[PDB]
Amino acid sequence: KHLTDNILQPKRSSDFMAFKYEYSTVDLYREFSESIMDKARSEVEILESVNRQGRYKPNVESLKLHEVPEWFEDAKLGIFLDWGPWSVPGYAPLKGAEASTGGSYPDWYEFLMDNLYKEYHDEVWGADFRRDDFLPLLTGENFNSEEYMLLAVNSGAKYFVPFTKHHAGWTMWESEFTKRNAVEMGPGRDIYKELIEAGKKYDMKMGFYFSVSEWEYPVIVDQNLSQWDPVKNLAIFQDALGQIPRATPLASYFPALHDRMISGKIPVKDYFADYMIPSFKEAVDKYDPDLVWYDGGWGSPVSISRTMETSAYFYNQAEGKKDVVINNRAGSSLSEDDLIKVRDLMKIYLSGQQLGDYGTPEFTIGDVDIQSKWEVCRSISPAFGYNWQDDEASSLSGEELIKLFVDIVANNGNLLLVISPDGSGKLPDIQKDRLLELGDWMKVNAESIHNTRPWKVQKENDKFFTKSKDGKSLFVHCTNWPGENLIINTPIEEGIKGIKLLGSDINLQFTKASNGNLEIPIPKDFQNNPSLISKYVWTFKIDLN
Amino acid sequence: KHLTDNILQPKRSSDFMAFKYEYSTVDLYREFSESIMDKARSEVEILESVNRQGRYKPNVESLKLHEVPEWFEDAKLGIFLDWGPWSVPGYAPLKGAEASTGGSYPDWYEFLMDNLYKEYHDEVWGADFRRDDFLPLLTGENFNSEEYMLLAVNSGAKYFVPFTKHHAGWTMWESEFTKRNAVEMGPGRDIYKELIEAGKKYDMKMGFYFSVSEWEYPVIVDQNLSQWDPVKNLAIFQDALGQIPRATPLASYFPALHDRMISGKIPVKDYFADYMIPSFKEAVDKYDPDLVWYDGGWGSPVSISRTMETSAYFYNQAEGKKDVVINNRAGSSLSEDDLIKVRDLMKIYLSGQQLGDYGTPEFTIGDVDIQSKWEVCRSISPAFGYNWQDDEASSLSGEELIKLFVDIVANNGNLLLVISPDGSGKLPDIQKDRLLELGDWMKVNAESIHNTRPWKVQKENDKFFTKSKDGKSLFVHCTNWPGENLIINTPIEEGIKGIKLLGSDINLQFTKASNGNLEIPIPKDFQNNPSLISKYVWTFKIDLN
Ligand code: NA
Ligand code: NA
Repeated sequence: KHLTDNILQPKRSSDFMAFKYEYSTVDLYREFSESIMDKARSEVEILESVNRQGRYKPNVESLKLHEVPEWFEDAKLGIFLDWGPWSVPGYAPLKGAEASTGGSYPDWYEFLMDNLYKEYHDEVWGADFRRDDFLPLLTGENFNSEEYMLLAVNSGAKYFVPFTKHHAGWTMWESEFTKRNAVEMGPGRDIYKELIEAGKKYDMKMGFYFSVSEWEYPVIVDQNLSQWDPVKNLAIFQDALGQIPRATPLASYFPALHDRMISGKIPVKDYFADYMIPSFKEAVDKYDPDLVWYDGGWGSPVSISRTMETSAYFYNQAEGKKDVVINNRAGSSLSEDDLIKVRDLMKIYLSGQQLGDYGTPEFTIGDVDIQSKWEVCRSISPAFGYNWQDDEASSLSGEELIKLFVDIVANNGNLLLVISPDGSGKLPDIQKDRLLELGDWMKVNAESIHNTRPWKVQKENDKFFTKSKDGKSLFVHCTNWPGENLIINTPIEEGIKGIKLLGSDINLQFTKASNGNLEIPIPKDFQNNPSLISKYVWTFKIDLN
Repeated sequence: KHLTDNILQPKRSSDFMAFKYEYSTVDLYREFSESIMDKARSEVEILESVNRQGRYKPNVESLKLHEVPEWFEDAKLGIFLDWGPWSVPGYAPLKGAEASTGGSYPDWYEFLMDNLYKEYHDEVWGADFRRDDFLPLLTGENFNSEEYMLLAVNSGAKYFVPFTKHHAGWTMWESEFTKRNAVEMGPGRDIYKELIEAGKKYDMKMGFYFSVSEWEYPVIVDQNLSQWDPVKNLAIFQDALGQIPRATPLASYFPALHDRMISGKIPVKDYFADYMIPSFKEAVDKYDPDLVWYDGGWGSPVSISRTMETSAYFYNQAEGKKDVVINNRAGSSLSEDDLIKVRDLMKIYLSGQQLGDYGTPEFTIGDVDIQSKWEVCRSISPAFGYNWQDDEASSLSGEELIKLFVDIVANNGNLLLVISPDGSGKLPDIQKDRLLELGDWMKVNAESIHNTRPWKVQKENDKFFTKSKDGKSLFVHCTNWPGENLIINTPIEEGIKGIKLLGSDINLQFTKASNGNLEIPIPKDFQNNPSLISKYVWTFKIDLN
């Protein structure tokens, strides 16, 4: 049904024993809650003071004055490291479980194991195997931060975004605000510190991926919620993050249900003020990222989540130090009344999406505005997170990946390419292969990608265009080998100085027909094996007067 | 912590395999939903026509005019048969899991196994053992309907109320509106029909216990609820019945989560109109009960649940045939506005409790109005439903039960005594012992209980009074043996014709002291061993002029 005898399929160990962390949720309440809330209050005061004195205030109009940095316009390619406890089971259906994005989500396994993936989980892992039993299996024994960074450098990428904290709240950094962190649970290392250090050594821009909301969080309450509640003054905070209907804002807390879903999380009174804001601040202050990649901002509107304050802080602390950027996932600017009207009834929803420097279409590019900056995120397959089933049949070829990349870049996009390791931190050879092919292609063709801008036309048949910033170099990316002759129909107004195929030093002949078309004879010597010069896509650089 | 080697503790069998009912929820949608909704629509039309033409209308003012029948005033003792799939595990904590009533609830195990009782369940039954895996174990191999009816008769009871349908929706009767019924699942018999036939044979008034709401019900919907929903047009209806915060009114339906919680339930569009009303009507029409014992009426207000229509129907179909009664659990008459104000903020809640013929204090009697009719429900322990742990330390003695019963009856109450069999249908010996003592007491003393009314004084020291309905007999229930003389301080205005101790034919002489006290010498031959005549409580019958 779901359990195979395939060695590649991660499955329950014969030596499985329940993971009961040193501190229960109640232990954390008794021993750490007051300490953390005290620390949080002092950190939030500091952040609020920075914003009071700073250029950027926590409001849409102030934050809108921030500009996309040159480096982000220029980067074109980033690497998105989708690694966390979900990497251990490494499962989504190959087909039929797609979200509205068109992607599938192995990286939602921690949540979906109780519902959509429950049949699989029960057969492969066991009904008695809880979410947190994946944490000790996230060993990282094969995870080498510097090698991942070198892989990204070699691929042609210009930024690297680790999944620093996803929806179940495990932090890749050693945080003072949670024990659900990479040092205490899983690999026993500050993975983010290692990646940040590697990024500095290889001169790579570094992101900070941060889920605003979490699926469940233990909170301190005055009144209990039902006559059945076993533990006074604790409940479980839930917002819209899970998407499926749930109890909101509070569910009754039951240790035998909840503890092994929330190991390490310290109860607080106010999820946002006492935990989310100070942990954001901590990571920014300690690691100094170039980019914030919010996610999970649909949990609560920003009036509640207070992400305009984290955004203002990020920009203010960067002033005079570095150029930084934020995606568009902080959350909604809608009022309670407009959120009600959306539920009762997309037009109104989009009117409330007003925060961030760039758009983030996911998997499906769709109807992007090419006049503004955007970034599409996806892996080589539909899967966000490792899928042990992913293979040649399910994944883009190197060829397809390169052609998609070119299309993205011509249309003003960046590609944020997801790579998804297994529980040990090993990258599947198929993903490594596609990175190698992209990198090998970029070694020849990168000047037509990095630091370019859209042209007046993006596409002509099988050809995609980019231009240099100054407009004096036009790049024609042919996704089919043009053979004996390259003909360009789109009018070129300026005089032409010369033409070359990237990967060859030889200057090409060229003439303008009277109808305006460009004719470019291709040397016979290239026709035998054009892939020797460049594989899959052949890029011609046209120098203008 | 919870799994013992005690043979009395019900636990997972070594031969366990998942119960996957021959009809899945989706099968029932495809194969039965249309037929059930066809029948439902016709039955609702018929019910509405009966109410249009009948004396009682489905509104508070009309229903209030219905009076408690003489038989219910007279009955004093009923048997409440708390038997269902929960009887198999037979568990609640002996202490510390009490509800607001003061009772504990083994009969909530099907719901609480996922939260409050989850540690026990996981250890004793297994996380892979689902709610519906209890249904095949409800064998009824030791359940004999005639014997249960005779147990009620011999105990002195005058009505018998089986748990015909509790909160998870298993019906004791063979229903065309659900396959979660006693013929298709569990004992393979129409249990209710057997009890109804026995009740007719032994001239016992019969109840119909009916949970208005159910914890979960599969419903047919136009739009799905999330991008993760695997099955088009099905969802799970939930209201306030579960008490703990939940998704309401709809949860996303996931077969691997829900199917083994809702085996047998046929999806409908409108839980109330397409299932609740017609199933109520079916049982009333087929079995002709004398009493409706609503429960679980806190799920939805009556504006939504439509229980004023089922109440009017019950009265109307009985009118001119038999005198019938309804408890006070149909639900709330509050408006949406008042329900909101209750949630934001007991006074308002009680103002909306306006339907029914009598009050139903549960376990805790509290400050009852003795001028109106009331009925307390409880077992001999705090436990509603079988608790394998219940023992002499946890349970009222026969002595304590009889004294409590006398107190109830002197104060205008009925006792609806809960008896709780195990999964096979066997009654625990401790419960049998208490029934033996109560029945032996009633064989001597029942004339002082049945057909009586409160007197002008209810209690004088250790003495409780009742009077015959005709006013010609006063019964003095002494909870301590009076010894050589029975002295009654309360004035008796009427002349006295004769006095006897029930259980003895001896006519007792008496004098009035000058202070007015009645002085009744007690024969020497009673003094050594008065318990031979009657145990625990001695009742003197005073015949008046
Ligand atoms: Na801006
Ligand atoms: Na009435």
